[PDB]
Amino acid sequence: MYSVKKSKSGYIFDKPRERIAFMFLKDGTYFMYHDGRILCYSLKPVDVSREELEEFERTGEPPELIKRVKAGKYPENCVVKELPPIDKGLAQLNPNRKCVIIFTGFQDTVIDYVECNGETLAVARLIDEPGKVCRFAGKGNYKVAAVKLKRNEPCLTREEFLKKVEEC
Repeated sequence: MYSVKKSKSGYIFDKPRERIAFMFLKDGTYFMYHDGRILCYSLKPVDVSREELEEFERTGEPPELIKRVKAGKYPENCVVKELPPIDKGLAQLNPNRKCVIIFTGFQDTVIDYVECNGETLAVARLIDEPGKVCRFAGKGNYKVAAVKLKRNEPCLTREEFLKKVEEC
């Protein structure tokens, strides 16, 4: 089943490598969807009602708009972006994957992440320019790698990250 977070900010429905979010932002409700391979989100607000979001919360069935997006039937005014492969250095650990986008202050970013030894190991990449990468290991949330990427803060080298991966 999806986990559900409901707040004044919106509704977020999560699985290890999938997220459906409906965010209450300037002038209405915006949606974002991603799985392991595709990200889709709206450039204009969409009409998805609180009742449909509550029915998703209760039944676990996504709203019809999301089922159409999953089937490749995209609404007007949306962006569709292909995601980079799962980070090869983490692939053996079955990592989680989330995307963060402009709705929450990020240039569109994909993060692969695991918990190991009481620490988060995460690799964040810009979706449009996947060579821009931040490798992170620390006590914070997976979003830390995306923040360091946003702020041009130095991250771990390939070699240091792989050594941290070796210990689990």
